Amino acid sequence: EEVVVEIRIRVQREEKVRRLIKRILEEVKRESNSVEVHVETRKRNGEVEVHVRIRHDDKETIERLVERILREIKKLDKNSEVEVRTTTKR
Repeated sequence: EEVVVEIRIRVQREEKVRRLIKRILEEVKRESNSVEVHVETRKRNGEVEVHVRIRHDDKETIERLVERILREIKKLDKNSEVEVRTTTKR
């Protein structure tokens, strides 16, 4: 069964969105080329939300990639608000 992870990142200022998306896509590239990733930016009332959806068959790969993404998010902005939603079939 496939694992789907959705990561929502609340960014303070829109100027930091480009580096954040670039860093996240770089970590996905370093993991494997079989990992499916989609990125979506949402702007409401001067605030930006970055939505990352990742699909993969191996839960070990998914959990390793998520933790590495969360560490890279924290290095770019210590006060980043992140919500992670993981969907699995059993």
